[PDB]
Amino acid sequence: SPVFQFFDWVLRGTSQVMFVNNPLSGILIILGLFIQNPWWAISGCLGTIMSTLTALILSQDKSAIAAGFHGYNGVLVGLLMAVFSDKGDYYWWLLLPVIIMSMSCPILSSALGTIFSKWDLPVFTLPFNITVTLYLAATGHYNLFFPTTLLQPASAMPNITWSEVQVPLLLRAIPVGIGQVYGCDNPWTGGIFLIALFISSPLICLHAAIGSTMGMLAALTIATPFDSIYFGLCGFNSTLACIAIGGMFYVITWQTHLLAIACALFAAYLGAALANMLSVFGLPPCTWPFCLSALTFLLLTTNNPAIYKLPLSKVTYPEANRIYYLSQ
Amino acid sequence: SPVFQFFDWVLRGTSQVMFVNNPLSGILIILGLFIQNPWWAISGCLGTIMSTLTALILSQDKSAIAAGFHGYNGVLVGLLMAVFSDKGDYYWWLLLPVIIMSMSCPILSSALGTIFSKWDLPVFTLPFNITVTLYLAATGHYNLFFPTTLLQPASAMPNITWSEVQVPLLLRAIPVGIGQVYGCDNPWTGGIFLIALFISSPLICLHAAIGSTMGMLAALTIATPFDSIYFGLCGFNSTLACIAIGGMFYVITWQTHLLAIACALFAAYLGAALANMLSVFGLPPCTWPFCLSALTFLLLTTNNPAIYKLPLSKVTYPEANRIYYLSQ
Amino acid sequence: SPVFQFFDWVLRGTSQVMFVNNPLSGILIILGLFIQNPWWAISGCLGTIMSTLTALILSQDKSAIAAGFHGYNGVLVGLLMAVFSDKGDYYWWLLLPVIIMSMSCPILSSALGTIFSKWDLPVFTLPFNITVTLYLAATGHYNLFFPTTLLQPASAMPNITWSEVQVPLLLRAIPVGIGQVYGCDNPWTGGIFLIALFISSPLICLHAAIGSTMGMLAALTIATPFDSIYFGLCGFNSTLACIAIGGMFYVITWQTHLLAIACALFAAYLGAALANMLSVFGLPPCTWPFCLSALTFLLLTTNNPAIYKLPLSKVTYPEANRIYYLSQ
Ligand SMILES: CC(=O)Nc1ccc(NC(=O)c2ccc(C(C)=O)o2)cc1
Ligand SMILES: CC(=O)Nc1ccc(NC(=O)c2ccc(C(C)=O)o2)cc1
Ligand SMILES: CC(=O)Nc1ccc(NC(=O)c2ccc(C(C)=O)o2)cc1
Ligand SMILES: CC(=O)Nc1ccc(NC(=O)c2ccc(C(C)=O)o2)cc1
Ligand SMILES: CC(=O)Nc1ccc(NC(=O)c2ccc(C(C)=O)o2)cc1
Ligand SMILES: CC(=O)Nc1ccc(NC(=O)c2ccc(C(C)=O)o2)cc1
Repeated sequence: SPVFQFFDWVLRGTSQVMFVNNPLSGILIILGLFIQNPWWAISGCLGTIMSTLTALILSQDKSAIAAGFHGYNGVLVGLLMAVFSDKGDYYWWLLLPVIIMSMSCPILSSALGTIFSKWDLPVFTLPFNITVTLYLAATGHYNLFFPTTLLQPASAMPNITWSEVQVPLLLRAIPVGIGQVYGCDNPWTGGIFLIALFISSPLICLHAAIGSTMGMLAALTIATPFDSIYFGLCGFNSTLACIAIGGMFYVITWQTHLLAIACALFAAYLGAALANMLSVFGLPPCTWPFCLSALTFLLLTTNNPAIYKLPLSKVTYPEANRIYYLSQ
Repeated sequence: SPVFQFFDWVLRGTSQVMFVNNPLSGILIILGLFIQNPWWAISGCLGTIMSTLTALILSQDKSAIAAGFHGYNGVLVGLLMAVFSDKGDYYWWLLLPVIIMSMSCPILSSALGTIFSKWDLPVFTLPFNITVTLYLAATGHYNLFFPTTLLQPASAMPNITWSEVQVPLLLRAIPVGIGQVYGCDNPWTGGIFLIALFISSPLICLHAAIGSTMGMLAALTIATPFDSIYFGLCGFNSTLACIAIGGMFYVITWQTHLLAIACALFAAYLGAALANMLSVFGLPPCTWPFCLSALTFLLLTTNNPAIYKLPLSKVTYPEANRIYYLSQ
Repeated sequence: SPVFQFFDWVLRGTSQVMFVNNPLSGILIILGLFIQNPWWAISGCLGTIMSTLTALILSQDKSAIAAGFHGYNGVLVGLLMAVFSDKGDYYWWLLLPVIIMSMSCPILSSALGTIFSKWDLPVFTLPFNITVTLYLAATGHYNLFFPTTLLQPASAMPNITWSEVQVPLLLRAIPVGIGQVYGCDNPWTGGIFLIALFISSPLICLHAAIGSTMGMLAALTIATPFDSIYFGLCGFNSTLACIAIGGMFYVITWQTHLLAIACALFAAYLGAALANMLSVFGLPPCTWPFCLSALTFLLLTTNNPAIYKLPLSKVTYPEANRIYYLSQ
């Protein structure tokens, strides 16, 4: 049935946010979002629905829609409309900007796909980043219709007392970090995301956890305030980068594992940098550092035979990628 | 006569600002600029003269100069030197920065032409945007020689009373929007621009009017203050985008008409976004949103046979483009 | 001996900052840095050591390492860690960020090398600019570990009294300008840099001096405060641009000499522009204008046979380049 096929496409799209392609993973992600906030989940699901539908509308590639490569940007768009809204939860007028920007996502996903086709690089979350930055800059904190949360630059020296760091909460920053990929902050939605990643590919889960831990640790090395690390606002740019470089767009080897860790460090430090730069505009560093760091690590040309950049036409999940590479 | 040939080249250049190639259209545009401000028109005409002359100087392509593709950036440069100047009208020292930056325009127009040659995209107004942003950032509001008008970010919630909107002035925002392509604000110079566009291609006029109206309407959907919409500071990024996607760089079809309308919406919202971001630097969103939106709509790859991206070597005006396409 | 080979590679790397490839030039540059500040020189030398070492680590090209194209970014990174540090000289904890960012430089140098390979353009200092901007934005002035010097935008009209300009100091801005390529401010380290450039290629020295003078003069045309020009914060973006366009990446001709002067003007004005824009973030215009101006002048396509863009595989120094061109 066409309706069932479209629903399958929309679940897969949700999943593609943590680099997974599995309807069960998508349904678990939706369950976790319902655990966090029903309003956020409704906005995100509507966003991915509109993104996929307009992907079909503008005669896009059927395989890309069927694999969810046109619905992962929309779900994030809806979620961070619902996160960076000052009007409070269940503000139904916020759905209209979700409509417009979700329809706008595939246009960017195709234009940037044409730009990044020469060098064979994925668009990543760049269509989303552009769309949500456009929204949060066009509106800002001072609308009468769709205001946003006020983000301000640091103007005083932070007070960090290292003798009162909560190590248990610091370790809790790992599951919370895997859940800020969607902007959620509940530890249990993070655990649900871990399970959803594991049911598809265990190596994706391992890289996500190690990247979140590594983004935490990189945040502690520049005296980032403890409140953020606990929420994960430090961890997420690192999870996506680690999953990207570990086994998704390379072949998994120990050299590539170390390169993924290095990309996680670069993503964390670039997260701090872009969070301090984009804050003057009133904008958050919403998955820009992941995009830039993982693009600059995927463009790396090295003579090491172990670091092999897989063609984009043969990327499903790290285990299948590894088997494909040893087969050839 | 070489002098007459150069004058013909300079008139055509002026016209190329609203996507038209006709000396009569150029002379009508110059007449409209004289209606608005003799000082602004003098600065802009000198800017396009220098841009064309330095295009000949740096051994650029003869056809591009003869068709005005090297004088449209300069005229805008001169005009927005004369608009964003705090020293008042008839400040003769402002001509020297016009000299320098107009000479700088073709260099960018060729460099970005080489960058955008692989994907077959026009440079658009990017050489101008870079040049005028460079000027207005290098000087700013606090020089002793060439100060600029102070642009500040929003710091208070605007007071919009929808019961006192001037609908007649709101509809007047359409001709005013077609005149802010040159930075002018007189309704009658807008009407002169409409006539100049119509004498060449009626479809360009239709797309310009519909894009200005659409940029207006998109501005009203984010509670943009009424004073700006009336001036058109909302309308212009949409006119150029609509003319671009309607019949200039595509073949005119109903699908392409709807895509041009969508590009107009994207240009308007990106205009709001970049006007709120670039304001912190003290810079205006001078035709950046048109460039970005129309590039991201011209890079779109779709399977729909009706959306055909014309080769850049066969783009004159939408009617000729349509006849060329049906001929082949 | 491998140790001697690595030391030779590291000296050459230092030199490549002023577009020179000569171990004697490198040792003279290190001597000049020791004249300026032993702490800055230690940080910069450690930075280039780490950059070269990680270039070998990530299986990069042997010829590029042996010619120093992977150590020039690191030395600048270390130097401007030591310049933009608020903790004072001999703050040993600053070495760790130097480690991390110097290791990060070759990754960007390879990624951007792959991007700029299609159009045959050099990466320039872009890997460095990205790395140091990332550092100075991630930390800023308000850390507890690695604070930076506070940079603020202009908020009042500067008071310039042209009747009390120090012409001798103004002329001293030329050697000081050739020394701000490394962030040093001593006139004598500038003279040592002049000698180091001359021992390799006199034409590099001539272009550097003329570019520094031209950046000075371009700074005086926009009422730049006299204190900066004396330090050279105006001169350096122009020296590198002039050396780039004169004889390094083109064949030296009078037309190309004038084009190099024009690139110096563009670099100076873009230096002012980016110094006023990036200041709101708290960031300096650390060799961004040189990169952008010289890229936009190296992408220029002109019909003039005298302006010949040399293939990147045959660029050693302007005299050898000229002899190579006349040979073919
Ligand atoms: C020929 C070609 O480009 N194919 C191709 C294009 C794009 C992608 N991208 C992804 O799977 C993807 C994009 C973004 C993300 C995330 C989680 O950020 O994941 C795969 C294959
Ligand atoms: C002082 C300051 O900037 N705090 C601050 C730091 C980071 C962010 N960004 C996010 O929370 C965020 C959440 C989710 C995302 C996604 C899904 O891309 O991005 C906001 C505020
Ligand atoms: C081979 C090739 O690129 N030819 C080619 C290059 C550039 C253009 N551009 C234009 O006509 C143009 C540029 C900018 C604008 C406006 C009004 O913004 O209009 C056409 C043909
Ligand atoms: C608060 C605020 O930013 N107001 C504001 C909004 C928009 C502009 N931009 C322009 O007026 C403009 C005029 C003409 C152009 C062209 C020819 O590109 O660009 C200035 C100030
Ligand atoms: C095939 C190819 O790209 N070869 C190639 C690549 C890069 C360079 N770059 C340089 O020498 C260089 C880079 C940066 C600088 C400075 C002082 O900024 O100088 C030469 C040749
Ligand atoms: C008000 C203001 O911005 N002053 C200001 C102007 C310019 C700079 N930039 C530099 O000093 C600099 C030094 C060395 C470099 C290199 C090696 O790239 O870049 C800092 C402060």
